[PDB]
Parts: sequence; C-alpha cells; structure tokens
Amino acid sequence: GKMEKITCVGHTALDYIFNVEKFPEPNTSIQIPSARKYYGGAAANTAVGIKKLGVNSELLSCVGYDFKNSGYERYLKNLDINISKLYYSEEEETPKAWIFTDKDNNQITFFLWGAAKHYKELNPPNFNTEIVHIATGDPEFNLKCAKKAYGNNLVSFDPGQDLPQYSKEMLLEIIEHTNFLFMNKHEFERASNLLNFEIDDYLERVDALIVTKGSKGSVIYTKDKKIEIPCIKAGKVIDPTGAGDSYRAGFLSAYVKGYDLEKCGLIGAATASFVVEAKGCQTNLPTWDKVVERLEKH
Amino acid sequence: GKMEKITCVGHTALDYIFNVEKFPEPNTSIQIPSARKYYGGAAANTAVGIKKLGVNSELLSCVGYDFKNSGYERYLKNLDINISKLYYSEEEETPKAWIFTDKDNNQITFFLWGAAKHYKELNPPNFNTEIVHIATGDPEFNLKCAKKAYGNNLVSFDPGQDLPQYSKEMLLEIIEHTNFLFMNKHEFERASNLLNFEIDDYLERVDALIVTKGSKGSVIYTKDKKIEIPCIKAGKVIDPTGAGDSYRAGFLSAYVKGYDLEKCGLIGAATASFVVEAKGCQTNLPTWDKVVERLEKHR
Ligand SMILES: Nc1ncnc2c1ncn2[C@@H]1O[C@H](COP(=O)(O)OP(=O)(O)NP(=O)(O)O)[C@@H](O)[C@H]1O
Ligand SMILES: Nc1ncnc2c1ncn2[C@@H]1O[C@H](COP(=O)(O)OP(=O)(O)NP(=O)(O)O)[C@@H](O)[C@H]1O
Ligand SMILES: Nc1ncnc2c1ncn2[C@@H]1O[C@H](CO)[C@@H](O)[C@H]1O
Ligand SMILES: Nc1ncnc2c1ncn2[C@@H]1O[C@H](CO)[C@@H](O)[C@H]1O
Ligand SMILES: [Mg+2]
Ligand SMILES: [Mg+2]
Ligand SMILES: [Mg+2]
Ligand SMILES: [Mg+2]
Repeated sequence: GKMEKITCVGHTALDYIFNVEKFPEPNTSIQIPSARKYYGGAAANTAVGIKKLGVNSELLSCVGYDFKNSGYERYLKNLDINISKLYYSEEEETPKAWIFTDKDNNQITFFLWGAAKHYKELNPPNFNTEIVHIATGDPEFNLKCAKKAYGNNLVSFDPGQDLPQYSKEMLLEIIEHTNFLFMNKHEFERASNLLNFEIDDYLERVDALIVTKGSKGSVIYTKDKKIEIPCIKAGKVIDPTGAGDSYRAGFLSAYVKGYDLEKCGLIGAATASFVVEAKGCQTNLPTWDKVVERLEKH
Repeated sequence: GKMEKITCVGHTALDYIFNVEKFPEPNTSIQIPSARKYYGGAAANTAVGIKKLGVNSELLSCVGYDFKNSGYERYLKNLDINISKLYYSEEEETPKAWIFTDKDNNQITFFLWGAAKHYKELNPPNFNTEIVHIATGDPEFNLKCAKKAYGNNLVSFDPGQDLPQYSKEMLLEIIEHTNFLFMNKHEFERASNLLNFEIDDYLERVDALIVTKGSKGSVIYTKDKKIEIPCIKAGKVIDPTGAGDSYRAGFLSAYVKGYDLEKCGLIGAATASFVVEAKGCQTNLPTWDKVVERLEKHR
C-alpha cells in the first residue's frame, strides 16, 4: 500500500425514490408519475466523495447486467473512478433500493441483493492502495478483505446497516484487523452490547474509533486522546442521508493527504455539511477547496 | 369494424414480481435475494395471449424511450402483433410495476405511470377490429376509445388496477359504451360502491358482466341468465399475476372464434390455469389446442 489512493469495498447500488400519497392496502394498487433515480451504495458513495476531494479511488463491488453500459457505469467512468475490480454478473441485476415513502413521510424499502450473491464465490485481490475502506456489502467477503489488507494497507471499516449480520465472533475478528473503525451512535451502541465492549476494548484493537452523531458532531477516540469534532453548519438540510458516507470520504481523504486525526474529523464534518444540502447521497459532494473554505468560516 | 382481430388498449409495462410471506408494514425494510423484469402491462398481456390463441391482435399503448429498438419491441414484432399504433415518448420511460404476492396470494402493486402521461395528448384512431378491449390505462383516453368504438366495434372494458382513477361520472359513461365488462371481485366491489350499482344496473347498460373470483372461478351475468364458470385446476400455482389478463385473452379469443358466452368463460378459465404455472404474465401463455385439451379433461 503506497499510492495516494483508497479502495472502497462493498455496495454500488441504484436508489429509486417513490413518493406516494398512501401505501396500498391488500388487493389494491397505486399509480405514480415517476421515481427519481440516485447513484448510491455505501462503497460507491465513499469512492465518489474521495475522488471529488482530489484523491484517487477504486471500487470493488458486484454489479449486474443492467449496470453495464447504463447510467451508473458511464457516470463513474466520467469521474475517473477505477472500476477495473468490479465483478459483472450475467445472472442478476445491480443491487438497488426501491424506496416508497408516503405523505406523512413513513417509508418502506425493498433492497435487491441481486449481483451481491457473487461475493461468496470471490476472494479479494492484493490491494495496492494506502487505505482499504470496507462498507456495507457481504460480511464474509469483507472479513476476507480486512484479513488480507491488515498489516499491509490501512483498513477502514464501517459495518453500517450490515451490523446485525455479524456474529460476535465475526465482528470481533474484523475489528482485530481494523485500523479505523467508524460507526454512528446507534451502531456503536449495538456493537458494544454484542461484544461486551467499552471504548477501551476497541482501542486495544484499532488505532482510531470514530463515532458520528449527526447534528451533535462526532468524536475520535485514540489510544492517546479523545478528540471532539463539532457539527459544521449546512446551508439548509434537505436530505440528511449520505452524511454518513461523505464524513468517511472527508476523513479518509484528509488522512491520505497527510493531516492529523483532528483535522481529518473536521474535514469529514465539513464534507457531510455539503451532502445534507440536497437529495441523493452523491449529488452535492464538494471539492477540497470548498470543504477547506467552509471550515475556514466556522 | 370487421377484421377477426382484437384491439387491446392500455398499458404496456415491465414488471417486477415478488413473493413475500406477509406484506411489509410501514417503516420497515426487506431484502429481495433476486429479481428479474418481465414483459407485462394488461393490454400487452392480453394482446400476446390473444395472438398465442391464434387470433390476430393489435396494441395501442404509450411506451417510453426504453422501447424503440429494445427487447420488448423486437419480441412483440417477432410475435406478429400489430404495434403500428404505439406512441413512443421521447422523454418518459415505459410504465413499470412492482407486484408483491403474499402467502395467501393477495397482491399489492406500485405502478409508475411514465409514458402513459401522453394519453392526454392523443385521440384514438378509427378501429377496424371486431373487438376493442380496453385493459387498464387512462380514464379520459379510455372513454374516448369506448365512445369511438361503441355500436361499431364490440367494446370490452376492464379498468383493472387503474380503477381508483375513475370518477363515478366517467366510469358510468364508459360502462354505458361497453358491451363486455370484466372485473375482479375486488374491482367489482369498489366499482359497485362508487356507482351505487347492483348487478341489474350494470345489465341495463352492458351485454355481459364478467366477475372473476380467482381460485373460486367466475360468473358471467347477461340480461337473461347467470352463468357460473368453475376454476380449472392448474399444475402447481407459481404466480397468480397473469391470471386476470389471460382469462380475458381466452374469453375474447373464443368469442371471435364464434363460441357462446359459457364456452368463452370456460376457455378464459383454462387459459389462466396455464399462465399461473410460471412467473411473469406472458411466460406460460398457451396455444388454443393446449387450452382446449385441458378443458375437455374437465367437465
Ligand atoms: N444536519 C446536519 N448538518 C450538518 N452536518 C451534519 C448533519 N447531520 C450530520 N452531519 C455531519 O455528518 C456526519 C455524519 O452523520 P451521521 O451520524 O453518520 O449520520 P447517520 O446517523 O449515519 N445517517 P446517514 O448519513 O443517512 O447514514 C456527522 O458527524 C456530522 O458532523
Ligand atoms: N390458482 C389458480 N389456478 C387456476 N386458475 C386460476 C387461479 N387463480 C385464478 N385462476 C383463473 O383466472 C381467473 C382470474 O382470476 P382473478 O379474479 O383475475 O385473480 P386476480 O386477484 O385479479 N390476480 P391479480 O389482479 O394480478 O392480483 C379466475 O376466474 C380463475 O379461473
Ligand atoms: N438493507 C440494506 N443493506 C445494505 N445496503 C443498503 C440497504 N439499504 C440501502 N442500502 C444502500 O447503502 C447506501 C447507504 O447505506 C444506500 O445508497 C443504499 O443503496
Ligand atoms: N396500478 C396499476 N395500473 C396499471 N397496471 C398495473 C398496475 N399494477 C400492475 N399493473 C399491471 O397489470 C398487469 C396484470 O394485469 C401486470 O403486467 C402489470 O404491468
Ligand atoms: Mg491487534
Ligand atoms: Mg453509514
Ligand atoms: Mg386485472
Ligand atoms: Mg345503453
């Protein structure tokens, strides 16, 4: 691991938002004009944010036969994100979330696993990047990645919504091969209960535990110190989703650019502040200069 | 209208079809292992089943920028289905359905209208077919079709999943220009609540009212009589989705082939029994010989 470059491993996924009046009762149908498409998936959100910040990124994801000359493939190619490590299924569609949201803002999500079925027949390559960041995807494959990369590339891990799938054993084992561990508060609360861990137990295993708290900021724990990172004010909150992935993008981009962990947290906080300003996880990702400028005022 | 042919008016669509044990509640997520899109849309489904039964069909639908030279178009053309009257949008996508089936084969659907927004800009052509079958779609365009066709071509009407879009007044007016009216048990209930109609009110306006009841069969009401149509066993029920439209394809094909209303119902029922054996509304559409062979095994 040597090049100014981060590998993101895990979901590259299409999200489709369906705004409805009311969800259908049994034996009924609803009709809607259209669904809005968004480029998502935790790994691809992070990879695209890293690239936007001027750090080369590569993606390792299982995509499907619709990926494939369509919108998502060309959009990534256009941003110069390395997608040479993608696995292309002939049998299944690209993972995607179909998100149906009513007028009172209640939501029902159908996630298509689809091409992600292929991870269990795959094994990770040697990585040549400074950091291998492991996001939602297939936990067994993600553990293979962490075990292969650790002690060679820096490992970043953010189990996210996959958390419930990890056994205590398996979660322990991946954390033992992790350098940066990121979790939101609910995730951290969940994992700690599983593992019977307190903060000090994590720090016996990882170099930095980062717990994000949305609008209340974040905190970085190291063997040495606790670093409190403020929330950075957005222009106006539209879609609070994608704040997660983009904080990770900022943090890891800053780390590869050679800044200390405090400033990495600050850049993370400032990156996320741009992302909440629009619908979609990738639609308002900032440049490095814009991040540094926003941080400069607050 | 005099060609031994049927016009099908209404949606052509791509369908995702899912099996769940129970329908998800508000504020909940479900993972689907695997999904595939199927050729769908009520009007297209009927037009394909009709052709498969050996009756010429034509299709009128609004399709999207994902149609000209795509897999669906080439498939319909390969079928010798007249698609010359289709409207291709330049900016809207082909309509799409997400269909969920629970363990008791209840279904819910979500339907993206897309190119069907264009119906408000269009008017029907003259029809030269024996039957014009209106299968879902836009209420105002459908009323134009029925008013256009009525007393010239036989009008069959099956508002289907789009029924909620009909005001009482528009639904009433289309029925007054309808010869054959087809509804699900669910649709018939809602329709009758909306209209405040009993069976005989329908029969003052239409020649035949066909109410299907899934695995309980169906009933044909005319001014003269009530004809009970049994459910005809299928071999292993996989997907109920295509049952409704393939019943209309069988019923209307048999009608054009000159058989009486009872036999039309029996043919609809046996056609549907084949379609429910595979996922996708058009996957296991049967030939006329297969359907008849199955029918005579009954009775
Ligand atoms: N409303 C907000 N305004 C400004 N910055 C925010 C806001 N919400 C979050 N952030 C920043 O972005 C980071 C990520 O928030 P986070 O706690 O990970 O959200 P989350 O619980 O993961 N929800 P999601 O982003 O949809 O997965 C935080 O550490 C905040 O600094
Ligand atoms: N399980 C079955 N096996 C054999 N034939 C069936 C079965 N279910 C339905 N049919 C036939 O198909 C006809 C139409 O059923 P139908 O009343 O349209 O069900 P449905 O609720 O509309 N399906 P859907 O609208 O997609 O949820 C019936 O009258 C039956 O003859
Ligand atoms: N249940 C789930 N499991 C894994 N990934 C998901 C799930 N729901 C949504 N995602 C994807 O992950 C990203 C954020 O977690 C979104 O862009 C979305 O596509
Ligand atoms: N709400 C709806 N409006 C119109 N057509 C629908 C709806 N839901 C499902 N469909 C379609 O009806 C068919 C079954 O009759 C499917 O092929 C599907 O495309
Ligand atoms: Mg260790
Ligand atoms: Mg997250
Ligand atoms: Mg129907
Ligand atoms: Mg009359």
